[PDB]
Amino acid sequence: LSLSHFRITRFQFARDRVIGDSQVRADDVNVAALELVSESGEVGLGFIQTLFNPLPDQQEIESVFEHEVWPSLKGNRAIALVHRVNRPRYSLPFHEAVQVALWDLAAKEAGLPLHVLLGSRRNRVKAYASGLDFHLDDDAFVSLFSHAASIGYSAFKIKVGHRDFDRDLRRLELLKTCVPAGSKVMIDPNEAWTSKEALTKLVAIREAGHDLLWVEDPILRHDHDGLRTLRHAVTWTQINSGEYLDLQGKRLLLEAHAADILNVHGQVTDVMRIGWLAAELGIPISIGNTFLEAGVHMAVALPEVEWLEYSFQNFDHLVEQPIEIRDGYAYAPDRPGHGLVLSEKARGEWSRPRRLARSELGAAPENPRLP
Amino acid sequence: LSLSHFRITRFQFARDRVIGDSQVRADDVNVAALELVSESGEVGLGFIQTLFNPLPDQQEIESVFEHEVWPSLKGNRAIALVHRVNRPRYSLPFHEAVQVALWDLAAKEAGLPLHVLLGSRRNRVKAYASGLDFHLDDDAFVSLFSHAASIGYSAFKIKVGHRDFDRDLRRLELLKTCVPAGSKVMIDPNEAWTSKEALTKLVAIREAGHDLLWVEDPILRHDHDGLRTLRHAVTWTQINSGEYLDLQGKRLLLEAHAADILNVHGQVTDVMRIGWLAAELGIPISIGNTFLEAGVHMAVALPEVEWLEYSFQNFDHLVEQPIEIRDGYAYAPDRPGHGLVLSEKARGEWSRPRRLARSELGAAPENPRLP
Amino acid sequence: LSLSHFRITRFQFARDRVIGDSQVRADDVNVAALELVSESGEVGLGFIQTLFNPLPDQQEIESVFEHEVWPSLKGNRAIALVHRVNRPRYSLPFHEAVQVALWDLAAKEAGLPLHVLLGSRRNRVKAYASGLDFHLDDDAFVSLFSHAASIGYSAFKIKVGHRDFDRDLRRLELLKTCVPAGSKVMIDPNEAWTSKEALTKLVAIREAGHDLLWVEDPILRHDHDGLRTLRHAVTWTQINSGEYLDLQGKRLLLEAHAADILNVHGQVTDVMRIGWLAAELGIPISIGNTFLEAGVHMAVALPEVEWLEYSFQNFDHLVEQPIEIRDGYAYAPDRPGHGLVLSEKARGEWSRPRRLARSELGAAPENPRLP
Amino acid sequence: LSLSHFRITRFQFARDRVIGDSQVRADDVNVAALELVSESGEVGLGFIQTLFNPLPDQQEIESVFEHEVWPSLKGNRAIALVHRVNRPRYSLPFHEAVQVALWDLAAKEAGLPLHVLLGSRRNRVKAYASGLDFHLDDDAFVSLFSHAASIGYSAFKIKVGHRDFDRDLRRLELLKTCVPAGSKVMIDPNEAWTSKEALTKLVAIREAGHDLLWVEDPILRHDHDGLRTLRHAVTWTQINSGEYLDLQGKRLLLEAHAADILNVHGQVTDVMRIGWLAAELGIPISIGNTFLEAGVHMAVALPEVEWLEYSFQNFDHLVEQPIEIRDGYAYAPDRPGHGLVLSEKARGEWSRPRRLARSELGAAPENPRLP
Repeated sequence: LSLSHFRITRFQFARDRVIGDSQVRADDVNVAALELVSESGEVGLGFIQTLFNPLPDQQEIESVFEHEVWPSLKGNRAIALVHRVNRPRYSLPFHEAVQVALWDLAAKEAGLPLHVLLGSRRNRVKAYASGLDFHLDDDAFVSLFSHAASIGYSAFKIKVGHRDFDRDLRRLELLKTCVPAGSKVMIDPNEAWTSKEALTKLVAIREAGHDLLWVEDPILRHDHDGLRTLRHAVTWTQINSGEYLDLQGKRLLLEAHAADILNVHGQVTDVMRIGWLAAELGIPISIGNTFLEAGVHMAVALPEVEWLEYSFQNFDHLVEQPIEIRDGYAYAPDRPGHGLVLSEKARGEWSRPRRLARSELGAAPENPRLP
Repeated sequence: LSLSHFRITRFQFARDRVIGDSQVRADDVNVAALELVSESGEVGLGFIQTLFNPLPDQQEIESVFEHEVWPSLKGNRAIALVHRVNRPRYSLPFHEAVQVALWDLAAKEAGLPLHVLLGSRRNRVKAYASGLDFHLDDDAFVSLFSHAASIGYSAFKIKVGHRDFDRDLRRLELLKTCVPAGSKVMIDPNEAWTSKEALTKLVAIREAGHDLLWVEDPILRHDHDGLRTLRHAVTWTQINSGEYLDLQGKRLLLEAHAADILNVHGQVTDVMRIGWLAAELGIPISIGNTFLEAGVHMAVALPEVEWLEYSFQNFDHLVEQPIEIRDGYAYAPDRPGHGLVLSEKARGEWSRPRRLARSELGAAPENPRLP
Repeated sequence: LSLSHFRITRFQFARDRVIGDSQVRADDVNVAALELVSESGEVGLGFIQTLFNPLPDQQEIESVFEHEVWPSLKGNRAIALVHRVNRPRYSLPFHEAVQVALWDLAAKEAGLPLHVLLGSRRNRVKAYASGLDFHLDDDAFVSLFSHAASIGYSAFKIKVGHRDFDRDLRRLELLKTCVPAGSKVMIDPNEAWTSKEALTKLVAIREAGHDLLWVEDPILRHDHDGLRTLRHAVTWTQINSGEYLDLQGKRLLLEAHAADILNVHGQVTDVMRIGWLAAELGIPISIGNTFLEAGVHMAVALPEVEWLEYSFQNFDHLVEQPIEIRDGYAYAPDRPGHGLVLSEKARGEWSRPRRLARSELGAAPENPRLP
Repeated sequence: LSLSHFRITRFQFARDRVIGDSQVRADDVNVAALELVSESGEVGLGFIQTLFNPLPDQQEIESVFEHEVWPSLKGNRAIALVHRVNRPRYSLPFHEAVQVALWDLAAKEAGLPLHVLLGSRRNRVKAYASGLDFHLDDDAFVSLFSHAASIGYSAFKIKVGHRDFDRDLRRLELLKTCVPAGSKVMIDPNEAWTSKEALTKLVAIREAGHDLLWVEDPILRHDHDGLRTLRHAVTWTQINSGEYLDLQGKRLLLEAHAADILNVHGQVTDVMRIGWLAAELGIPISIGNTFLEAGVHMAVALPEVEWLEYSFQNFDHLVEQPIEIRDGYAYAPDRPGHGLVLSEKARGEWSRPRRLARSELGAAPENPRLP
């Protein structure tokens, strides 16, 4: 049942809309599937995504993985490797993909859905609709958020942090015109604000009649004194923090008492470890965007998690069956592994081994998750 | 592959020697074997041990385990249960036994030795000879320690904390006459000292020419300021701390910066969680007594563990084959699970379903581990 | 006048209503009377209550008490034992019962009511009505709380912490419809909330027009940073804390500045010690449920205590004369001891030496304290 | 059994030697016996002592005690009064005398020796010989200390803090010539040093080959930072602290982590409260001078007390029988109360109802406790 081969499939495609935030803009997707094959024939899958730069050539990815990570994986059992404790003491972002593929494989080989292996007692979590909408025209924004309300979301996150605060207030007013009354709202400035500026903006927003569930990453993530000041003064909403931090960083953030809520992503093993610590500390956790909603399994398995981020990205064509989200709940499936299996049709039509210029990308894959 | 039945066998027998420390005295053993059976026929074994008071009857242990623990286990997969993160928020000491039986079962069902499943890259740890010797007479003290040195032990731990400090010193003098020069020495006052008394005695022990590898639990476990003062000023040896503490308590001990080394026992899931944490923090860990050296599996899997306690107890008769210790190294076996299996012979001879008075226990099981 | 014998009488009976909170549900009572007899013939009484599991057999209780606690009591005077200072350095919960029985005996033998021996200058304390009502149907809830108002309570505590915050708001609205205007109100989430969630819920409750005297145990009791944050931000009500903590824990809670009010129960000796410390620190104390309102004596004797919890439990049949509560005041009686003497009729009709299944309990004792 | 009358007898007499320390000088004694009488005929005795200034006339002491203390005592039971917790929020030093008389009475009325009532499990404590010797000439210094060593003392305390540090050293040299090798030595600078001066002198004392058991009040009592610096750096002896502090002040001293040992005197109720606290914290306690060794009862009842001061004062004539000290052990007697009863002979000979000038005091009561 030990690991024998690995497989890298490179993708590089146009998005159906511009995504981004106060700091960043993207109209393409750069992602490679990492498949880890054991000698029982079972395959684990995870995703190597780059956010600002495209991936190098399929071949460059394969050579770096072979040299840097493959020696520590070959001939070992997935379920052993995921338990390893290493002392603190990569050329490409492999850390997340490896953990997702290793646990997918470990679950399949134990003959279980990932969440059950993760100790879950439930199979679902609330999902909130997240627009990544900072660059969206006013028309595209209502269109996305009224689609989300159509199909049963009751919680909505928008991007703020405009140089002109009136643009943030306008986006919140626009949002109120397209969702049912008493929907839950989050804002994400993505570090656009300094601490007292965050706080006076939160006051103004409250005074304008907008009730927030949480504000996410409002300021420089290293500004612990400022985050504490927010935590202490903002008695009407939650300060959600931890973007851009690694495991060590999340842990340090916790020691500094700098978050009402800790946000995390899909590093399966890091997430279950930080999720143990947070449960002990009495800190809740939110799961942000994970590629193809793999993080559904940690979301349903940790007890301090009530929310999972969904962003309507045009990704589903890459897999046989995507994660079910129905009436604002995400469902961890009853299939083995994390339930995501790469689409063979997709690996044929969409594979791009060779790094392209952006103008060379062609039409976006269609996005049935949007109108 | 799910859990379907449990089995309790109570034991109660005399020791071959008086064991104890500055606080406590014992010449008998109260332990029950817990077997957790899965639908697959595989069994996980753990040990329910009481140290201060004897166990109730077999049927009492059973009924309590059935009423209060079994509902959360029944119908479930061992490998699923062990990953569960529960929120913080027993009538008998089932907590370590359940974790040991559950990981014994999970490893079996995965076809692995426990330590391999726990992520290990090696199969042995240094073992030190621990006498639990406070109430032992001088002749028996030298006998146990000469024996240990003759079979290849090179590190030795003695109990101290006598009202008359010359007793502590005579004992270290006594230890020196029976072990090779250059041997590692640890002392264990088991909280008999206050902080400055502890420090002055450590100074006197040094000046008398005894080099200590560590001093373990020198003072009241909750005296964090005293432990810090000891950490900062005792520059010639290590302050080993953490006894009597549960997982939340050990985490607080680390948060108080109150241990040079953290001692732990055999709660597999807890030890691997605090072991991940200690590793992030750079705190070494030692493993104390676990029933039949089950903890050898965590000891070899944790990078920051260098030592395991061995105490020459008369327990080996209870299982088919004990953990091997050869030349002061304890070996994690290449057998499925933790490698311990209950002896059906001993299950018949030594079962004691009814709680007995000390005087009814008859002869001590022979201890081939001592002369 | 020294202690000669002890007597254990086991009870196991159905309640008249379901009790509980956001964490726990109970429809039965598991309790044993502990009687400590001196050679003057005077008897001290206290209660061994288990909350989640039933008691073992009368005989199991007697054997454990004889082995574990009885050696430290036999041949000693109650008034000496209650003064003992032990250094930190049981199979059943005996700690509280022993302290209550020892002080009852010491008071009788000094020829005094317990509170006078405790140094009281008054004989009464305000009592608040506490529903333990989390599981109660809407009809049973108004019925209990309008009965409490009928007979002169002016302060009322309800259980909150529903997953759906609207259920907590509804319970507060229901409560307002059945008590006089300007009654005092407390809420008890029993750790259901995380810190910023507690605070936004407290804000919402205030904004809805509900004025609270205190919120009790709103979050994980170990979350000192969160409790401080509540203490600092919640300027309109008090944060009452200390449930699930022992003496050491209450003391540590105080050092952390983590309570506006410390809640305690009936460990007589621990309570007078923590009550000295709290008086020095300027922290007030509330007395929670004590079995049969024994804690009335510490409540009236400590100067920093203004409130005692009463929960309308069906317990009175067990004693000759229960503690008087008249027009929202609890009265410490002018009888010797704590004034509670076991009913001989009750010891005959209601004794249950042998642990029963829940279906075997028969009708609840009648509850004259409710309609 | 309630209090009905009080009695004051003033004494004023010369000392048989000059006593004192680096701050203060005395050759007389001002003390009044306070007797508290109950309706039962039993009497409690305590001593009103002034150290810096003489007492006013008998009738003045009486009138003040009557006006300002007696209203809170009259009509009450001693055993009730001693348990009172008062809220923090005298014209003469009545506080220790009242507590000593009250516990003397409570123990009598309960038919117990004080120490038994205070929870003791043993009846003796080590006593050390304390010279109060700063102003004593060399010949008298050796005389007092040889005498002490000849009757079985093995620990010795001397005053230091001379402007000329060679005086301190000569005195330790002098002490060494008259006591057996291996004797315990303590020094008492009584605040004459600053922190770093204290530390450098302790280094020099060590290097000169004098091993100290403790240094008591080396520096200004409010210099917490200096006391901490001394705690952390003086690894070869103990910093004994707490003189001149009241109960709130001693609690703050412990909260500042500013004492290796806490010295206390004879305020029974306060000493048992800080003794419970010190025990929770792991801080040892020593008992200093109490009038006629009354504090022997607390010294034997507290687990963390190992030493009591004895200072060879000419006081024994005032009571029928003094506390026994035999071979450096002070014994708590098996008599009711604290065991001290005022001598009716001395009450006649030595009564001095009118405050006298030093020159009118006549001959010193003979001191059989010195040669």
